[PDB]
Amino acid sequence: SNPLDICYDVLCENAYFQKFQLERVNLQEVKRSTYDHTRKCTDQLLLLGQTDRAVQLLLETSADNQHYYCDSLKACLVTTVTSSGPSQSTIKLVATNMIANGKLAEGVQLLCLIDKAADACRYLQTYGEWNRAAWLAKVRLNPEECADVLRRWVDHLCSPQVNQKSKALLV
Amino acid sequence: ICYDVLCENAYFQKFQLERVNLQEVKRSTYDHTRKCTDQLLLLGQTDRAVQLLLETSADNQHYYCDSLKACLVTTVTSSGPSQSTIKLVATNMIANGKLAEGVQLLCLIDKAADACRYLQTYGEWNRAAWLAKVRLNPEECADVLRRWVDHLCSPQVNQKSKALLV
Repeated sequence: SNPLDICYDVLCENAYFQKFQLERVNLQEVKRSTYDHTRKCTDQLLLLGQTDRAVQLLLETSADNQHYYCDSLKACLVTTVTSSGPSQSTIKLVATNMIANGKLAEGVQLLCLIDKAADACRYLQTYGEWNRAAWLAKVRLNPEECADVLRRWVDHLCSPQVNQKSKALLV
Repeated sequence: ICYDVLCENAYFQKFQLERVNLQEVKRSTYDHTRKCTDQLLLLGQTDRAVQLLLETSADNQHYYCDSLKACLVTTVTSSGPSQSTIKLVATNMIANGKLAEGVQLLCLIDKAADACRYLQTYGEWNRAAWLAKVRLNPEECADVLRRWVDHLCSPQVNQKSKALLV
């Protein structure tokens, strides 16, 4: 296939980048130690598309932790929200409200979880987190919707307060 | 209405609906709102409970859980093949100490009878009888009421008159 080397990151193909992200998240999942790492691994897996191995990992919280109810509810919701056709307006409204109130990571995660990554990328770019939005657009999304996000990122990179024309040229 | 458990099912349901409406009219604090939401979700009025769930202030510590619960109540209204894991999770929560939270979920999904026996197993006879009177067709409530009559006939309860009435 002759793919570009991974030393260029966002300049590579979608599948080649996705394979490396899968390998990295597998490495992260292998060496979890405490509760402050399992949550982050679950959050990463919930945006990398792995839905089957995240529910099982969620159903492991101890009966004494204060977040057991939240994790159980999240696992059940993820199990039962696998349908994207009907009953998606209220979920989108809740995600938008959570994003507006300040909780951005949860709203973006939920939006990418249900049916939509482009809107989550747009909200991420609106709040100034361009790197995570670009990474999200590279991982998920068809090569027809990521083009607009990358063009917007290039236009942002051409601002006089950034002066990163070389990266814009590469993208 | 003089006899609580000796009346018809529709009459009892209408009276508890009238009671919960009056309890919802005069909400004052957040704990009363939580109790009213619990009662409405246990009674089956999910449509008016979702709206009442999406009213938590953006400063309370329970906003996230209440926002996640409102979507869950809306999405799992159907009972398909993806319900076994939900029942397993509810059974684990009940066996882990929290009974009301799991009984509520079991009633919400499709299973009033399972919640009724779990309530009877843990000694909540009055609440289980109320649950059986409110929901369930007049074919499974009979077994639940006979199981309560058997308890009422024990030599430790000595409430044989109430058992005769039931």
